[PDB]
Amino acid sequence: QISVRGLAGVENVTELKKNFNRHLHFTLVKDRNVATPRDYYFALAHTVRDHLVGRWIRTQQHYYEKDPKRIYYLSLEFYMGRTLQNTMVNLALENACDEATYQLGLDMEELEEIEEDAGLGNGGLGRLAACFLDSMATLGLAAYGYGIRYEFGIFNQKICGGWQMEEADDWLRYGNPWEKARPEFTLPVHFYGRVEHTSQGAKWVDTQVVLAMPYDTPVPGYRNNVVNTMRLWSAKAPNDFNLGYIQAVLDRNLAENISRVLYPNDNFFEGKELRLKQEYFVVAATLQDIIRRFKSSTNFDAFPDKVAIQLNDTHPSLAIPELMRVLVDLERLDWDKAWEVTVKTCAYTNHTVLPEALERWPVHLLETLLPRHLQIIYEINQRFLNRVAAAFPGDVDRLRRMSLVEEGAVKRINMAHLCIAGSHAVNGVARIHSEILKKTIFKDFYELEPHKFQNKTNGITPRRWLVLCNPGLAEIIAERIGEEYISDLDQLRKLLSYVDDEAFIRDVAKVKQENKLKFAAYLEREYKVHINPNSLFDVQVKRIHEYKRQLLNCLHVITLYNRIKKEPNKFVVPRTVMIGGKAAPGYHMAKMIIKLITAIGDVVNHDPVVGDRLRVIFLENYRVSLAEKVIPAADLSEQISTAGTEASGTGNMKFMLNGALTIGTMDGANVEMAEEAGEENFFIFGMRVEDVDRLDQRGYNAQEYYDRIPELRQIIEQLSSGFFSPKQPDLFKDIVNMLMHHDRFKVFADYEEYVKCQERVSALYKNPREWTRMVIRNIATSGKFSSDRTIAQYAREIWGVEPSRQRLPA
Ligand SMILES: *Cc1c(COP(=O)(O)O)cnc(C)c1O
Repeated sequence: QISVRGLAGVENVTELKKNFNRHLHFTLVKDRNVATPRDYYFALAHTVRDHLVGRWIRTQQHYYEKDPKRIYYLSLEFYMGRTLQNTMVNLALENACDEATYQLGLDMEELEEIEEDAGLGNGGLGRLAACFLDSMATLGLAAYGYGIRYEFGIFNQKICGGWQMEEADDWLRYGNPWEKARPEFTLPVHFYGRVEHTSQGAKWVDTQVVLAMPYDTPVPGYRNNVVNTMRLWSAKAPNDFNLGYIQAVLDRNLAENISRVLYPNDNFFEGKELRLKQEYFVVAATLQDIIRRFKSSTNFDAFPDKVAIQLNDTHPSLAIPELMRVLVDLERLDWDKAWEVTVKTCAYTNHTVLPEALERWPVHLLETLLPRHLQIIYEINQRFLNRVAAAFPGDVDRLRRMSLVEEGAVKRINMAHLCIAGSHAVNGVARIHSEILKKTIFKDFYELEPHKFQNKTNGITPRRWLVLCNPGLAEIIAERIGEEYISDLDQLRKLLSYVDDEAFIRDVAKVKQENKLKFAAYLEREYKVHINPNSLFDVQVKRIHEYKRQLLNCLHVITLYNRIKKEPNKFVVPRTVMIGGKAAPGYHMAKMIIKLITAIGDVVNHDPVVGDRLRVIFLENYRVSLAEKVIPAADLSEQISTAGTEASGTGNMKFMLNGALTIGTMDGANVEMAEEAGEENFFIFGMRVEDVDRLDQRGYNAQEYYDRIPELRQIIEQLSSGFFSPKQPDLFKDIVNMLMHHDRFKVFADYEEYVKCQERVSALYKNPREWTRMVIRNIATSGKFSSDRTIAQYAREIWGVEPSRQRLPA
């Protein structure tokens, strides 16, 4: 069909078809008379999977022979999404499989929709890890993703009566063809117990044991025959466990609950024991696995030369004291030597500055669950503060500010401080975020060790986020500049010379229109809700959170609605406002925001006077698979977090690469995106970080904005009076009260500039040709945001390894 999807060779299409039938028969035990679409999906999945194994085996054999430095990316989240299409794209099998299934009388797209999303992540943090794995494989790095195989990933979101309802994500229900259980590599993990101090060294004894069973998932690089591994641990109770008989067996559930479910919090720390167990479980199993692999390749001096451990935020921070524990207690290295190795091995990436998101574990929890680790942490702190005291003599406050131990109601361990002390590199995920780290939260640490601090702006993989979800766009681009850009996104700059090309302008616009038509259709297919494909698609999809300000978007929507009702026969650019995202189950305000959005839709979508001029739709169950559908269809990308709160954002990059213009604040990566494309080609508005600080010093008083802005006042009064909730007039009292008296995110402060900026957007949309030309200017300069660039920087500036675009013999 299309170029970038590879060749549909005669021999390969024939081979695919027979292997497809082979699996349908021998693997699924079905014939064409009783096979269902799901059976066909699995038959295709196994057929494609077969093509991975050969490459997987030799890639691993290759690393064993050459023994390069290994990169271990530790994360409690990996938001992988679907694997079938991504695998075909990276193996250049898409057209062949498309043809083969066509000849078998099947629609491959229909089959791809059957695959369950692997949702082992909450959002941006987990998705970044997924993009990173893809890029590390594409750049030929000997990298391993290590995490937890949650039985239940992020919950599926159902909207009932306008409210979010959660339901278990039983993603393993029908089985997972992409994972290979490796029970032979099961490792023991210890919990509780006590510390015994003997003649030579301390011993952690009387512990309760849980087994960690690994499951390996292949991670194919883009057309380079490299297939790396993502190893996820599953909790298994030992057999002598708790060994009435029946009860003892049933109580195994206790130990195995460790890998049962993903905590559904985004940018929010919940200090529960189960979560701490998950964090140690992944770290303990991973480190033993890492050391085992190393001992094959006694003098750990070379450990840092053969191993790099990247901590995805502080979630796996226990890797530092655990590594010390193993080196000191088990390998018997002197403290100083062990510490040197640990620091040179570990690197930490911070993904937030929000106080409620930082991990601060109660000492009493670590005391009971991990007694030896607590001792090691105290020793680390003791030695670290001695260093601080020597550098800043007499500065007693600095000592208490930098301590890993926070005093107060209950003593807590600041995991971020632990990570900085035990890592040779600490990085932010966007230039502005990394600067904020050095100027605020980690200022004291930056002053003590400036060399440790770096920036590594986030990125997204152009394979899944362009080629896979937007083949039409990838095609028209390849037509003009070739296919090299897929693994070298910077080449998109060449598209700048086509900004005045009438043919190109027309094609870019045509692809967008086709995507919108396809999405508009999907909305009626699976969700039954009519929308106008000619309207501007205004979308904000991301987790529901106060800092992301879906509420600001809501205020604008209501403003648009009120303006139409005031002057019905006045022309306005038609818009379809789409907002989607999940709210953490225990985040009340977030759940109220979802209700507000659907409530606004209830009024707006049924008002005769509005017609098809304005529609408000809440995209149910936003997840990776849905993102792949809506992003390519978007015209306007909403990235409106309060300046200084969105560490980076990555959804923003996805929209930019897919032909949507961006309306946003100078926050996170938005700053660099505007810088790359040019501010004239971006819709920037609102306070900058400095303005937010100025307002805080003075004191934020929402009442002021309410008193000076009639349109804003009207909206608040509509919310308070029950205009959007007739049966329950005071339904949104909490929202109004928050907005008026304790809005940490200054929604009102950016309201005027936001509405004004939105008017500029509507003005440009009225001129199809110029809107599209600006779009081309965005797509052409999105190259910097490829995770290949990000990973190349991590590789050279932190891990000390050189990326390679060399194909392996397949
Ligand atoms: C990319 C992505 C995110 C991150 O979006 P932001 O707007 O940066 O918060 C969250 N969820 C999903 C499913 C994603 O694909």
